[PDB]
Amino acid sequence: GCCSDKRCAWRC
Repeated sequence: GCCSDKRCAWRC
């Protein structure tokens, strides 16, 4: 979802 893992990263 809102990931730290860099390419599902919408960055919360």
